[PDB]
Amino acid sequence: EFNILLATDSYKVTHYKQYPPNTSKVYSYFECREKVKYEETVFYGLQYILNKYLKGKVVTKEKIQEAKDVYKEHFQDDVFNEKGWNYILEKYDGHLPIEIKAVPEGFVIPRGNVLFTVENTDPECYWLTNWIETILVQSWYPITVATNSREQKKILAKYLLETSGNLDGLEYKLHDFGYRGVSSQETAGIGASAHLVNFKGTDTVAGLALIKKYYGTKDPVPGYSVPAAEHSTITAWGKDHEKDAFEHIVTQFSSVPVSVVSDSYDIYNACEKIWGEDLRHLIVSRSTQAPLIIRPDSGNPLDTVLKVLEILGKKFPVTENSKGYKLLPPYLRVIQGDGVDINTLQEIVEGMKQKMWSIENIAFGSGGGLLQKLTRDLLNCSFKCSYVVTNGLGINVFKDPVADPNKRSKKGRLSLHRTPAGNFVTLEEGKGDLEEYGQDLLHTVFKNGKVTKSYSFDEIRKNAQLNIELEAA
Amino acid sequence: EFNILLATDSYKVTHYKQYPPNTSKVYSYFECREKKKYEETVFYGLQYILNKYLKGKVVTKEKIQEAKDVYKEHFQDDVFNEKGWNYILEKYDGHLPIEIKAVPEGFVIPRGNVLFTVENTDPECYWLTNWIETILVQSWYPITVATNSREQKKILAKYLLETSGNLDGLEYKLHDFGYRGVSSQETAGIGASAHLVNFKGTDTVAGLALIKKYYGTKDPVPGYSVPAAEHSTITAWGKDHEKDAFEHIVTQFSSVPVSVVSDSYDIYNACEKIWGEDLRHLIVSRSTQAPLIIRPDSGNPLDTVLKVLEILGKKFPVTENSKGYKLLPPYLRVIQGDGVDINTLQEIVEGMKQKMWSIENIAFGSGGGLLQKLTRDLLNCSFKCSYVVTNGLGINVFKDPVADPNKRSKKGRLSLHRTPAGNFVTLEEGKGDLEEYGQDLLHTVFKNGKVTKSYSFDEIRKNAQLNIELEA
Ligand SMILES: O=C(NCc1ccc(S(=O)(=O)c2cc(F)cc(F)c2)cc1)c1ccc2n(cc[n+]2[C@@H]2O[C@H](COP(=O)(O)O)[C@@H](O)[C@H]2O)c1
Ligand SMILES: O=C(NCc1ccc(S(=O)(=O)c2cc(F)cc(F)c2)cc1)c1ccc2n(cc[n+]2[C@@H]2O[C@H](COP(=O)(O)O)[C@@H](O)[C@H]2O)c1
Repeated sequence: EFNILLATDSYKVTHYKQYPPNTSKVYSYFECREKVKYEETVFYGLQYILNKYLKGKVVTKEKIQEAKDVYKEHFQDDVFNEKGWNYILEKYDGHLPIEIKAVPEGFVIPRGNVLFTVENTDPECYWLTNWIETILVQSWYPITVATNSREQKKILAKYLLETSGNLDGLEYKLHDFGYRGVSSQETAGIGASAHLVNFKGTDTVAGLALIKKYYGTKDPVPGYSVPAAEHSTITAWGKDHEKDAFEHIVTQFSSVPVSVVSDSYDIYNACEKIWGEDLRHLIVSRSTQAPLIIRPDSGNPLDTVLKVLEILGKKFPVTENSKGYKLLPPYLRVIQGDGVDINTLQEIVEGMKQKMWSIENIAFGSGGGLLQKLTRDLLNCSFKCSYVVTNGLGINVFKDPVADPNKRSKKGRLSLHRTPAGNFVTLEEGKGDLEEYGQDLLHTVFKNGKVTKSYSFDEIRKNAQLNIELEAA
Repeated sequence: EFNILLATDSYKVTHYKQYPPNTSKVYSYFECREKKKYEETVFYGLQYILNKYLKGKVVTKEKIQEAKDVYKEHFQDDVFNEKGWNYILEKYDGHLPIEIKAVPEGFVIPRGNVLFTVENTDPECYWLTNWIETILVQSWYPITVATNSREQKKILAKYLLETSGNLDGLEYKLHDFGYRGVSSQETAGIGASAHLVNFKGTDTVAGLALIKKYYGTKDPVPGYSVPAAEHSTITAWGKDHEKDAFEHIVTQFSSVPVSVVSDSYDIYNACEKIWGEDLRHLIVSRSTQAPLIIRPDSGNPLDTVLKVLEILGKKFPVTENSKGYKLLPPYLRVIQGDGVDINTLQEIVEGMKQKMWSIENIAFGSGGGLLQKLTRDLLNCSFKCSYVVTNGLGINVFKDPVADPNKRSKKGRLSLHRTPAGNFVTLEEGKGDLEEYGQDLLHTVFKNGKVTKSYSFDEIRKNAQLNIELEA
């Protein structure tokens, strides 16, 4: 079972002895520190953490003894604060005397603003604020996934709108393929859930259950998929029977959408001779609601897509849409599910545009690019102390490294407000109390072991919408 | 609870309908595919997955119904294979009719070799082999962490030996700082455990319980740490009182090693004036078993390390070792715990050598670089079907994309052998049965819901040792 006493960086076990004597308050905040890309971030994921790890009775006698025994060997010494944790158990029935204020999940906030704050509600538990820094900082991941996913939606929206004149099917244009390419099962659920803030297509099943448990949707599920082959279901038929494989598969799924990887041996042959000639009759007979979706999976992502499109364009009846862009017949589509990240996604859609192909024709699948190739330094997600009370006196604290002004932290009690022009501003040094910027936009989401405010997955999605989607009014 | 029926890529739910009819076996393998540097990989992590996710009764009535309900909505259709899963429940009491063979954990294997294979043991469960591809492929992570950590140990070993003449304290030269920088709690435990295959220093506590539960060590714990400050424990004293913070901290931990971040306001002032003059008397009196370990945390990693060393070298008595490199007094050391990955680690030690500073002086902490900034395509960890039996006839199968020969897969039944020169070779097309190449190095680790062979963390560490360590 999880033990919050064992869920922090080792050195933090020793920090209680390091604060100035008579410290009664430690106050800390989390921001996506400012540095041309990623100017605004989607705040998402804290609610998961609060519910799974921080709420209720997270301290027991058994957990204290367990931590005590581990740390004695781990430090080769008795530095573990047994007394502090026993106080929490006895005084608060194992509930954390902590208050956390945060912006609503789904909110899109410019870099450099306070996103959440943490402070102890009991003087005895001054040391507790930064004990849970490590676990709270992991919110960087759902935040970064949601933001990076949304940034890709922006690109897709722009090119779909330009090449087709609408945003139909936008929420199915970037599909989650990252299940095998992430570092764990838990990461898979968290990351997939973060992607679903922006899209509805996912193969990472783990995301569904997490959303249902911690967030909730009106609909039965937040994400969807359709049948598709893998290399094993093609190659198993033997190299000489790839056509037999294709025919069986499209026949088994004749009335629903089906995607078929076509690069096991020769993508260009499979498109031109097998799909385009041998099995063409089984494709042109398919309903608009059940297209064949051809998936290339190798080579240069842009070059392969362009060639595949030129091939299908010569074997199938291509139309020209109202914007002048070429469109495959509605029973035929393409998905590129290899080598896709935010950079290559941009290169492909731009390349398609230059060759007069509508983005209607294509969908994208992304795995490691979507869920694994992200770090905490992408958005500079950072947790710092800004305010302490020692000897009854409030002190505004901060770091300001001489060789890196970018690592400067904010001072004093923080608050988030609207500016007269409708933008966000973070106020420091308790200045929010002056009431010149209206009310603090942060909400208390956690206090004394209880989750005091939460958001449905439907509300989060609403909060995270694009302006171009909002401009459908 | 965890549901194996819900722990696969969505489209795999539909694969049981796509295999050739009359298919009784699907046989797949895992490799770190060679690319036209990481020429060898540490195999570690499978045993965790086997025990946590695959063993025992992993199928129940409720789990089948739950998946049926989820997939009906997820697909807007009834594609879920309720029959197949029910068969496993009734015939084998929810145990997976699967056999997995694997190279022993800790083993260091060149790229392009089979590391494990998976196959079904019951004809009806042909579809099951690749159902569990997704969960098994995630072993790429501890493999890649263990491998990348080991390569960094090679670099540290090389420079430590060259500048000091020995490898003393090597296993404490790269400390795990990655807990806050990883994507989740589970990843934290997995990654920290992989790093501990090569080193003994970690602040990612989660790794310790994972090792104890799934692997085991003779010693109480596999990893260690010492007291250290963070920015909050310094800054809380107020800007004008950094010295008070430093003094109080080194005094609290006078008898044990202590590390103190010194760049809150001005790293160069702190070393030359505060540590180097104001509090110098509290440093020079410390035991060799309890040094102060100064930590910079900003600026160019190499440039700051060099300047700090240059500062400390002129405020403290520096000796010159037998190899000619400069050495701080035993009560004073440095740890660089910011901006460290395998690339910058190389640049830092090389830079130190240029300036005649021994690697004895320095330790490294690595966080995101150690545990997060890694991907599956670093080693090209891949899982492919190589052999099936249809109509009673086994056929060798494989992919070979025209535009990327690097993605070509291996054919037929595989085995791993020692070459006459003592290296490694993977035999394809069942050629291992000819027995010209000694015994298959893969062992059955999993069969029919049971873990059949396990390894202690001690064995794994022994297996993954450096050659240069074996040379001593
Ligand atoms: O097809 C796959 N799923 C089914 C599927 C079919 C079509 C669409 S659609 O056209 O969006 C669409 C959606 C819709 F809701 C409704 C619709 F009508 C259509 C969505 C989904 C499928 C395919 C492949 C796949 N995978 C999961 C991992 N993989 C491979 O594994 C590797 C992982 O990637 P990385 O190496 O980068 O980490 C990579 O090679 C990658 O190809 C899944
Ligand atoms: O000191 C820290 N721990 C205690 C400690 C003290 C000394 C040594 S030693 O000299 O190896 C040594 C070892 C030994 F076994 C025995 C000995 F005698 C000596 C090891 C360990 C410490 C410090 C910092 C720290 N952290 C955990 C995250 N962090 C920060 O958080 C951030 C995470 O990094 P990324 O952004 O790259 O992801 C980064 O700013 C990073 O500095 C931990």
